[PDB]
Amino acid sequence: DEQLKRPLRDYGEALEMWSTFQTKTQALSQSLSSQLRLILTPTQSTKLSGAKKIIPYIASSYKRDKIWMRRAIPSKRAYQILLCVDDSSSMSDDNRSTAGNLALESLVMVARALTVLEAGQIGVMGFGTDVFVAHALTDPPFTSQDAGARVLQQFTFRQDSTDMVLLLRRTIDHFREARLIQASSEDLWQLALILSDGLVQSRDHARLRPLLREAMEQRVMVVFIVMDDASVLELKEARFGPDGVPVIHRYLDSFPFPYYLIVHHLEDLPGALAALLRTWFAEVNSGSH
Repeated sequence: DEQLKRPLRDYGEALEMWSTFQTKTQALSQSLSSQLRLILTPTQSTKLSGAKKIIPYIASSYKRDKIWMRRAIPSKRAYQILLCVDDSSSMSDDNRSTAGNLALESLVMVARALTVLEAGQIGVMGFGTDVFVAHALTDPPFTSQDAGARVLQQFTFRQDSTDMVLLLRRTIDHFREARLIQASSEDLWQLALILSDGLVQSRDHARLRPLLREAMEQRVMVVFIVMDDASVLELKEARFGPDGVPVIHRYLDSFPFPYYLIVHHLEDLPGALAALLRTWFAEVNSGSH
């Protein structure tokens, strides 16, 4: 907490960032939210049992189908997503890497998609040497521009190291805290989405294993998104829409084990987050297991 007295970004600047990223990602946020709504909607087909054709008059009103929808998505299941963003200087790289910005832009895309969807809670954590909650799961969803500015303010990408072990334990802790709350008024699905740049040497994989093992016993699912790009001003201009990758086939196949999605091109970052989220929502939702 004492290390947290870093200076924040200028509010006007963070406000303009949020607004710019929202405009740049709105198409993808809207598409993704319509895909997640479809995934959560009961859509199982009818089934055959046992063993002139009658042609009944089958009619309904579109009005009535919107009413069925208002009751259709069950509130017994909630989704909790912690989006964890590397707050170290490796993300800034003296403006050379540009990864920090693309990561915040992806955060905006996800936050807007979950808000429009009106299902799930979003939380945001930053991590480097310390770990801070930039936006708690119990905070109001990102409908207001102030709430978006305030999250982006907290990310300046100047911590000097990345301590993945600490991030994992706090993430586990925060999810445990969240499970206790719902035990006293509720099926709860929890996902940590961890974005960072650089390399992973397997010296890194191994020391994460006990915590990841602990997370799995607590049904927490963990996905690492690893950015490693080897220009900057047209990223500024870039507009994001659907890129044609609905799911991560390999992650679907490994569910619910921890997964590393390696993203070599930063303009794929928002696409890759969208695809991971669709995959996860599809998996936690299927009656499987």
